[PDB]
Amino acid sequence: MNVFRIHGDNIIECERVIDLILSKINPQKVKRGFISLSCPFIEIIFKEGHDYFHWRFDMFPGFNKNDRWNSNILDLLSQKGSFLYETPDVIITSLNNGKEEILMAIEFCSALQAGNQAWQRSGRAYSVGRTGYPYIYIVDFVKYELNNSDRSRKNLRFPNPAIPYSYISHSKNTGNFIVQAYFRGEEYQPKYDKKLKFFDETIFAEDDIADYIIAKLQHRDTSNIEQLLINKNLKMVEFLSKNTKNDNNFTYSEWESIYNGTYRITNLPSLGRFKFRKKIAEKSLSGKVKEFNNIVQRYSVGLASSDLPFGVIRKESRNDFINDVCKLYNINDMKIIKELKEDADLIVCMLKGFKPRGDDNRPDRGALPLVAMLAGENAQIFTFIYGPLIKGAINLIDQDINKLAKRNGLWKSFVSLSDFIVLDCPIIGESYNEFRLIINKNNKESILRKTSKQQNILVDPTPNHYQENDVDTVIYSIFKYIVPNPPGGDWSGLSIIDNVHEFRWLSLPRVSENGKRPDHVIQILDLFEKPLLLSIVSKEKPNDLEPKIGVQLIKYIEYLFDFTPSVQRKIAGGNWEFGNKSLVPNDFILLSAGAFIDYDNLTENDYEKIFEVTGCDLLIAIKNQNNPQKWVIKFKPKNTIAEKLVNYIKLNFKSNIFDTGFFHIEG
DNA sequence: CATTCCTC
DNA sequence: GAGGAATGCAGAC
DNA sequence: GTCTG
Ligand SMILES: [Cl-]
Ligand SMILES: [Mg+2]
Repeated sequence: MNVFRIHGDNIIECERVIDLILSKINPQKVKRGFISLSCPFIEIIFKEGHDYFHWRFDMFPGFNKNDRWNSNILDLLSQKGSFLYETPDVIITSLNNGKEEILMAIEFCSALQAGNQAWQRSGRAYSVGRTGYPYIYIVDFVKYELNNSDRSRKNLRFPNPAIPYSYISHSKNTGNFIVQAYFRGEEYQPKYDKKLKFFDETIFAEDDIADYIIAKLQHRDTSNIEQLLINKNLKMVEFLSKNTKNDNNFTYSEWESIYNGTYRITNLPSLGRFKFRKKIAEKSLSGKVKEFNNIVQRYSVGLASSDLPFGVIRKESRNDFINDVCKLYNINDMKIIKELKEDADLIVCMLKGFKPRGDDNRPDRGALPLVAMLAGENAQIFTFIYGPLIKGAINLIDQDINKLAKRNGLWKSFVSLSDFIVLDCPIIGESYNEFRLIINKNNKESILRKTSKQQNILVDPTPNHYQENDVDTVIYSIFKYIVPNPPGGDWSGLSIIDNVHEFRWLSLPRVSENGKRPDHVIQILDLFEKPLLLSIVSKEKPNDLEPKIGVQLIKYIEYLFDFTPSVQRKIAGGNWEFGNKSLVPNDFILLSAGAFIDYDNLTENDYEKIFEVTGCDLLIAIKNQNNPQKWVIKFKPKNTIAEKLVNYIKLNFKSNIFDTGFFHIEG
């Protein structure tokens, strides 16, 4: 038998990996249960003809920020060079010789993001990619952005072709497998959207990703599977680049010449046919920012796009660019100028970095990683920042820049990848800008060698304490596996099924005017004459359940019922189509539930007060028993309908697959 | 995490 | 319009 | 009251 561990941000993320495996693997024997109170498992026996295999997947929901688990699995990434504070959605490990070894990192993205949102999470791919551990970025193509007021669809937005290409270039540079894989989203409707007329459906990688995962679990040669996935990532670059105006963006022939190794991104013969022209909003301008931008536009050549936040100053024009920068900011020191004038191409990245109050820009954290993925981390990068800094930030820059990098993820990104950091920033509470020219070359070189303490890691299945993650794991296990077809809902979408169709609402907002998005929505069809939709919220303590949370969960489902579902499909047939017919709330029984951990500190009066405060129809008080390890579940119904649900759960707390022996239902 | 704002 | 620039809320601490 | 999703 081989044992694997799925370390995820939550049980849903862990189960997504199992669903990928199970989509290709048709197992002969499947057994579910818990190895510990926090760790569910799935044990499978499957065969490849005559060859039988026995695997067990132990799931570890919720990553550390020794915070939750006794040791952090993410430490194995920082030991191999992942110096950014980047957490993927899932880490699959193999248990061998009493320790864990990372097989791959997986990140799930609900939509093909566009603009600076496309590279917002590029730090994850850059940092995990330079470790040698594969990084698989799985994105749904496509999901429409909605106007949350009326759920009407906004026009499709696509990332710059350089974003999907950065994964391929990072793969080439690092010798590691870093790829962007596209899964067919329910809203992929090419018959109705003209933007998708030239999309090649061979780019979809559902079968290929499952084949790759299974081959890695089997310790098989993945070279051929990797090449198929890389080719699909390259076809996305072709789809995107052939849909953009060639005048100020790279053509597919240019990307292809870089891909096949004919030229590097900085020695392209056609480099310069468009310049690097950074767009700065008027409201953002201060100090000598506008004149610096003019100096850049005087010597720059465009890198992939004329308006991306970065470009190249070729070594042939570097001396004149440096001379102009020194004349603008009154840099006279001969030692400083000598460092700036090194004979090599210079990549100039210009970022505001900070919002009006001095708070860091989330998308900017992936800007330098994107540059490093495209042109190599060893390339000389000149980072120019012009946004407002709080007095504490400028003080740390002049005292110990690494101390600032340690507290803030954006500063971490800047200090780790810039050879020169130039600030021309307003300081909050001060009348004028502060200028800094930081020769960060030695520091960057040291950071690119920094690795955390080498140590074998075996995450103990029992955490420091049980909290929201554990409540969520228990709620998901009971309602999704123990209690007996419908998908239900979560933060990614709500599905409602009948005898012919499945209706699905995508792009769920966190809140509506009167509602709050439930953690889980459970559909029960064989209890009442109408289907039941049970909306659940999970918290660590009963007092964490906010006032009227139960009423807000129902009002959220009522909000979705006010609109035609995003998509629908015939369960018997297939293929997702756009929503045609509206659903009616009277066709369903809606109930709300609040789940939490309670160690018998709640009296009859306390339960009565929780019901009065939250308005929940059902309260699920969960408590762990240590010897023997068991989850004691106490279901407290508020009314007669919820009591019928409690009886249904108690009667159906039986399973041929799930080991119900780990639970004790008091009532 | 995501939506609106602003420049070419 | 295209699409990068520029925002802020929220939850957890 | 800060950091990050
Ligand atoms: Cl194409
Ligand atoms: Mg992720």
